[PDB]
Amino acid sequence: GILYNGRFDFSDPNGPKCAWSGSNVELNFYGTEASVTIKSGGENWFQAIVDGNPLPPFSVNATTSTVKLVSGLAEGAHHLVLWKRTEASLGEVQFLGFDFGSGKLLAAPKPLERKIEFIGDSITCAYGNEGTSKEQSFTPKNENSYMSYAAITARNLNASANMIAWSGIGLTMNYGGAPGPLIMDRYPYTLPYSGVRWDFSKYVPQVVVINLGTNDFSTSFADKTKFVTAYKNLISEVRRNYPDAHIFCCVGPMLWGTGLDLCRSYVTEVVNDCNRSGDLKVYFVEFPQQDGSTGYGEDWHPSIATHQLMAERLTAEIKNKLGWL
Ligand SMILES: OC[C@H]1O[C@@H](O[C@H]2[C@H](O)[C@@H](O)[C@H](O[C@H]3[C@H](O)[C@@H](O)[C@H](O[C@H]4[C@H](O)[C@@H](O)[C@H](O[C@H]5[C@H](O)[C@@H](O)[C@H](O)O[C@@H]5CO)O[C@@H]4CO)O[C@@H]3CO)O[C@@H]2CO)[C@H](O)[C@@H](O)[C@@H]1O
Repeated sequence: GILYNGRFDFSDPNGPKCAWSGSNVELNFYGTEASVTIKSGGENWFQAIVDGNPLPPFSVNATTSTVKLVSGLAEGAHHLVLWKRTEASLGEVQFLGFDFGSGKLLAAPKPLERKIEFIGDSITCAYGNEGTSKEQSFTPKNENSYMSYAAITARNLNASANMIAWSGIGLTMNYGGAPGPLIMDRYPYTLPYSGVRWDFSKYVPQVVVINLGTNDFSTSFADKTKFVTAYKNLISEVRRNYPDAHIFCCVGPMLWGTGLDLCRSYVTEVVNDCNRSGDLKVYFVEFPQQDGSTGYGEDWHPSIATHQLMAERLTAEIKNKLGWL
């Protein structure tokens, strides 16, 4: 009856729980209106997309609330997507039930056959993408993962996407060397704060996109051996979960100067080594450095325009390798 698109935990009979950016619930209903009850651990933001039209977003902040998603529609069958805009670090969310007024739930859409997993950091979270000032610091309201390069690429390809991304995370270090779990430590989890492990058999993508290393080179440059080994470890893990996946290793568009040259050198070394070792389904993609001609979001993170450029590039790369025309 309902599609739960993402890494969801179903252990609580009161309602499915999720954390990662871009987690979304998708359903068909008959009627004129729809409501949902949401519990949120922090300041999470959502958007309802109803018959293909995105509605003004709303937050549910460290509380449980019943929210009217849409109303006053022509009575009939409608398609609804409820999208978690904000990232896992802003808290787990539990969906406690829908209400359709005098209407009803209808058969759910067929799940998409094409599947992508994205693994990344602030760029894939779409940190700050609805801010237009690079001087402004992070606000949850301005983080719109629906307009991340990852979400846009998935819609371009008629694919579902799981967005396994955490702002500031790296392969060898987090932003500014702040201590914390690194990507390989969070990657195994459905709910990374509470230790609920993800069962990798539940979602086997044909494509994995990795965009990591910005935090490894934006302040103090990571050690080459350490970084290359860490990146290889991650690819090994992805390959062990998904023997048949095409893996796209991506650099850009936030790195600049020497940090960008070193990151490019190290990641292309990783890809070339995987290829020589016999894995021909590991590829490299570079998003050209943002130069200001497409503006900036909060803390210099990519604008929606820059996300759109990335999505055009990445869509064409995946179409090429997969034949996903
Ligand atoms: O609060 C939520 C979340 O925060 C995480 O930490 C955030 C941190 O709070 C931010 O301050 C930080 O922002 C920095 C970016 O990561 C970093 O990439 C960016 O670096 C700039 C650089 O400052 C700037 O000089 C550079 O300019 C270049 C131009 O882009 C080029 O065109 C030109 O040729 O060259 C110049 C430089 O010569 O641009 C780059 C980016 O392109 O600076 C930001 C700070 O100013 O981001 C962190 C990670 O998201 C924290 O980790 C979380 O735990 C926390 O929840």
